[PDB]
Amino acid sequence: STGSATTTPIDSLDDAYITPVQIGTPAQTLNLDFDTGSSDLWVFSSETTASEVDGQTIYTPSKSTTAKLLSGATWSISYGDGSSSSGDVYTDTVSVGGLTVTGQAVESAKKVSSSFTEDSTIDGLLGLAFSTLNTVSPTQQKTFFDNAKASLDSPVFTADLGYHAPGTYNFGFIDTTAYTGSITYTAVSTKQGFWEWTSTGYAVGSGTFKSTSIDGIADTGTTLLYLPATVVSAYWAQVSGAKSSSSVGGYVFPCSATLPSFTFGVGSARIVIPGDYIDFGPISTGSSSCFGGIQSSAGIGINIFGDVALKAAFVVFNGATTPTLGFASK
Repeated sequence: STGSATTTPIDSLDDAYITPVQIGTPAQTLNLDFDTGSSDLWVFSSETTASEVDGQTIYTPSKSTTAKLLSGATWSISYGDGSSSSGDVYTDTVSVGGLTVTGQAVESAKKVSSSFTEDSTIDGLLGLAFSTLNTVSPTQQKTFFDNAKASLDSPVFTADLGYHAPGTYNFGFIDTTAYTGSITYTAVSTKQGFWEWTSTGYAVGSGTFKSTSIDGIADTGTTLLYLPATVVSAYWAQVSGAKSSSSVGGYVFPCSATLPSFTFGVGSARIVIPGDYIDFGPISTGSSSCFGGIQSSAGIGINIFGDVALKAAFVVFNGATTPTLGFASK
């Protein structure tokens, strides 16, 4: 089997991407944030505290003939941005882009934090990291990918995120029309439950490439590119008037600037992030200070190749017995 679904930016900045997902029988279509940095499929639901729902589409298990309570199971998750959610668990039929999994754990939110409530466009998350990170207790549950894997034509999914445009998540096949050149594969460590890999270095603009190992994660659920402070300082030093602002919470730059590209290494290959991808616009409406898309990881504990980086590539998440990541230009 295969599946193919379009993923759409939630706003003009590409702050996140939503992908329609069919849950239950008859189908209830929710727009979920596919997150390669977490491992829970959770949704706004008929159980979510009413004051914490503001425009989201909800899953109502009582209207699904295939929903079953997963008796005794709870979940609770906290993300890198300080957001959180928790609740109970149903199993149900879940389809993505024509690929169906029966018996998928659908984590129904009873509570969500303010950032989820305030984002009316995101009806929940679909985690695509390793199932060792799934938070369901007392019986950990599998991701949609892990449940689909044995049925897929190839044990892979691909992320093809757009810049200010829709893109695609594919499951079970590699669309050889979706990228240019060849795919460079690189080793993955699953030790922390992430798609964790080591970039071979970077360049700023037209500058020379610096060969240096940067361990980090491929995380579709993170907007920006978070890298070591040395790398980030080297980038922003090439933008007149850029500075790190403790009041704003990262590097800002004059909105009048033209940003340089940023290159990262994948083995001997190179992915170029155009400068425009690194512009996240005014810090507040009408400001002439703009927020940067490359930020320091120093206060995180891990480097994150978030959407800023991933949207410059066609990315293969290879879930074979020995997992690997692949990157191609496009």
